[PDB]
Amino acid sequence: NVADGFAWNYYFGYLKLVLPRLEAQIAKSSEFRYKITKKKLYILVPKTCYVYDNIADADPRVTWAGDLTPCKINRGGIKERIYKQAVYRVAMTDKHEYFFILEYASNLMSLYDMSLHEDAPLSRQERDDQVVLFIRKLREILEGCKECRGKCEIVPISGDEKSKIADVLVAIHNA
Amino acid sequence: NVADGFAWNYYFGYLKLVLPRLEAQIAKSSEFRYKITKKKLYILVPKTCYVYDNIADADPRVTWAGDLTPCKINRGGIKERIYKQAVYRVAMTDKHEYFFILEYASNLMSLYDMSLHEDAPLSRQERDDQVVLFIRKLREILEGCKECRGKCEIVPISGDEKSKIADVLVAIHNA
Ligand SMILES: Nc1nc2c(ncn2[C@@H]2O[C@@H]3COP(=O)(O)O[C@H]4[C@@H](O)[C@H](n5cnc6c(N)ncnc65)O[C@@H]4COP(=O)(O)O[C@H]3[C@H]2O)c(=O)[nH]1
Repeated sequence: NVADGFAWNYYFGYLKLVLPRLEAQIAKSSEFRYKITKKKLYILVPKTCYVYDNIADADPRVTWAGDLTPCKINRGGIKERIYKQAVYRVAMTDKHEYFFILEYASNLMSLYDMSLHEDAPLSRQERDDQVVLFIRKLREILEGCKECRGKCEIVPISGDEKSKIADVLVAIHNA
Repeated sequence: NVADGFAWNYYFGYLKLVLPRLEAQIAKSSEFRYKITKKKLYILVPKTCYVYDNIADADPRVTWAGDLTPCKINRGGIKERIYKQAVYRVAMTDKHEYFFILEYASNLMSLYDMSLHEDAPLSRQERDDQVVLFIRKLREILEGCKECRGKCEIVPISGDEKSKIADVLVAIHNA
């Protein structure tokens, strides 16, 4: 399944690079080192494959707050390729605010684009199926990785949970 | 074929973002705005799927010279994700000196790591087959894209051609 390649590539090409470094990148963040309590990356996976470039456009309670210190890695001929995470602020009631290291699995944007291309390499139904398999395979990879296990949460978001991202994140935080 | 996903993803997730911006990013570069004469990106594809992080380790004539002006693009929740190309100096026996925007198709590193993993979802022999299909599919995709067609070159490199990277680049430049 094409989902298998996307899951393995998100692991080897991103999570395996950034997750073993995650606590150190947080410790270097003067703004966020003490505002992020659980040192974990939250990865949104939309079942619809609808990735939002600004997560506040999906749920306005989830607003971009800042960058973590970027990783700089020599990779594929690029000296000091920049790997950058985002911190989002979540406020559900007026009583508590939360700061999450948060992003979409952005390679899924290519699955969306594939299903729209003129030659139709992927139907919309096939795309939905592959997102399900992507979640399953990525979780299986992470569960077997000693360097990455426990440092990230895969968060599937259904189409009718678009405006509920804040609720889901705060619930998981309070597990 | 898993190679189809890698080809579509390298196109939609990278080339379609950076190639329309490449001319402006070359023009903004203080070091290379005049040294890069043809405004295009050369993509190395190793048939072995073995990517060198320093291309000079394969062909000593091809040395890292600097960064191009990086693109900043909001992407999947990341504000101003950084997309950076690399410029390589190529020095031949004629004493002629060239500067190329050059990189590996870096998602192929994941395909290599897949073939080596304890739970390898593909064999080393299937990896070879998949790199061939990646080249073919990426060519077909780029074939049909007006904004990207003239702005990049796919450069397959076999194991016994590692030390001939400079020859191929300079030959294509003089096509
Ligand atoms: N939040 C975040 N995610 C990243 C970053 N870099 C990669 N990722 C994610 O891992 C996927 C695979 O990365 P790859 O490096 O192994 O292949 C990359 C790589 O081959 C190329 N590419 C993307 N950004 C690049 C860049 N800045 N430089 C060189 N190549 C780049 O496009 C491919 C797919 O990009 P993508 O955004 O769709 O998917 C990424 C992306 O979801 C990053 O810096 N920040």
